[PDB]
Amino acid sequence: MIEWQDLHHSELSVSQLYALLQLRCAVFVVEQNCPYQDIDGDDLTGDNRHILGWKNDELVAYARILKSDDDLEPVVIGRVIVSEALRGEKVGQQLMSKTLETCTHHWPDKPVYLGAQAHLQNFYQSFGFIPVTEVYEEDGPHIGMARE
Amino acid sequence: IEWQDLHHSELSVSQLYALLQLRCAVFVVEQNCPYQDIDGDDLTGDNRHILGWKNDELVAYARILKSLEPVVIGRVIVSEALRGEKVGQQLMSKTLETCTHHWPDKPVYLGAQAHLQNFYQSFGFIPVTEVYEEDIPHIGMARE
Repeated sequence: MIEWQDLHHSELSVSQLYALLQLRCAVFVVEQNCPYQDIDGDDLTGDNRHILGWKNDELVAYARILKSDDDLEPVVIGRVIVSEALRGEKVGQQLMSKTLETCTHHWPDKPVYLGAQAHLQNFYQSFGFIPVTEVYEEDGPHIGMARE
Repeated sequence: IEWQDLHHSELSVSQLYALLQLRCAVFVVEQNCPYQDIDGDDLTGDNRHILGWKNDELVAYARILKSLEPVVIGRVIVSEALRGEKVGQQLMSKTLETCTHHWPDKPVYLGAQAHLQNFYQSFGFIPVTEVYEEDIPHIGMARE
């Protein structure tokens, strides 16, 4: 019984912001062994939204949506997370479809781009994405994908 | 150089993003360490954050943790643009003045390394620990 929140960045409280960067750090920095700049600015600007999956005051799912650069290019999905205690069990499919329902609602008549791993390709292709890119590397494999 | 001294309840959404952003930019990308900087110590108890501002850009940072056990200093940062000229010595000057004000006659502990030993030692800190590696030579000093 995960509650979902589709937050424009202006609605984020201090504890809501803390929870999603801490979970982003825990997954993309710590567990994925990648010292990088996870906190890049793109979170509190423009019409950008965040989607949070909560399981009893625990943030167990997250994705952010970039609408930029206030230019022609598509909707960007990124930072897609399920917390490791809860994986292999339909929640990732729930996060994605609700995040596309957000892309669909807010900006219909705009496709959705998404940067991904190579090994995650068949899971995003089950949501309507197709590779728009050659396989390349950020840690030892990425493909660029887009929907509609 | 505007300085702020905020109990964690006074952090706005923008002040919270900025100090984590600089902390990630110093302790994880620059020092090449993939650790959990956002560690759950920032928004609890009487813990406070000391900020130094210059043109809508956080350039000096330190953190103060509470709880029967001593007051702790950590996360000490001078952004690279401003390093090497007096910004660090005076950050911990607010930061020890801040301890001395809320917790008067209460001993400051500072987790540090070693290379900068003489730096922190210039403010009253004393080795309490033996050197060990962490995430990287370390030592735990203390003041008063």
